[PDB]
Amino acid sequence: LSCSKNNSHHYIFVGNNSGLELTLTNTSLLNHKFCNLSDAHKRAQYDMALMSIVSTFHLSIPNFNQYEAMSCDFNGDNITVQYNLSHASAVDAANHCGTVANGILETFHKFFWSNNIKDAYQLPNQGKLAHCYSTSYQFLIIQNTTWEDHCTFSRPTGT
Ligand SMILES: *[C@@H]1O[C@H](CO)[C@@H](O)[C@H](O)[C@H]1NC(C)=O
Ligand SMILES: *[C@@H]1O[C@H](CO)[C@@H](O)[C@H](O)[C@H]1NC(C)=O
Ligand SMILES: *[C@@H]1O[C@H](CO)[C@@H](O)[C@H](O)[C@H]1NC(C)=O
Ligand SMILES: *[C@@H]1O[C@H](CO)[C@@H](O)[C@H](O)[C@H]1NC(C)=O
Ligand SMILES: *[C@@H]1O[C@H](CO)[C@@H](O)[C@H](O)[C@H]1NC(C)=O
Repeated sequence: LSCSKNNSHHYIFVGNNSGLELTLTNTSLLNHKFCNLSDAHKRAQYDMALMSIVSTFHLSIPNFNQYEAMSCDFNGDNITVQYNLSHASAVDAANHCGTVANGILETFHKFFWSNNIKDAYQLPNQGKLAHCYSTSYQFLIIQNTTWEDHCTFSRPTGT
């Protein structure tokens, strides 16, 4: 379940009956390291998902040429994105500051959706103060799912 006491979670409405469930968790959903966006249609569903999060959360992601370890999978049109977060220490957070995952951590922290996030490091970048968040959560999961089902993980791939 996304809505478990050992998790932290939030739902974003994006469509008419669609949205994104965001879950900080220690349960891995995707146990492969790849994210196959060879399909231009899948590339488009991936970009739209990340775009909805950035715009809904008014994120400004600093450009540190950094990257969050990540995999994805599709169940029909439903996307699953998993980040394997490198945010355990203040220095890990700093080295993973310019990522969408960090901006999501920033948002969970800002709105008290988790007690397990710290603003661990700040640094000037292009005239703005970037904040880099540490968390003990190992994974951040993004799934396209409905409000009615947002508390239950969807199956990452079909059968
Ligand atoms: C998740 O795992 C990390 C790393 O082992 C641990 O420090 C943390 O307490 C765990 N969080 C929960 C909610 O179990
Ligand atoms: C979190 O709690 C749920 C429900 O008790 C359990 O199924 C799950 O295994 C727990 N998470 C981890 C990482 O053990
Ligand atoms: C994330 O961690 C899981 C479990 O440790 C692993 O199976 C998976 O390959 C990892 N994914 C990435 C993108 O590193
Ligand atoms: C979520 O899935 C529905 C179909 O299940 C799809 O129409 C919609 O575009 C998806 N949302 C995205 C990709 O943001
Ligand atoms: C995808 O998600 C939609 C709602 O988000 C759901 O109705 C559907 O059963 C899911 N799976 C597939 C294969 O479309």
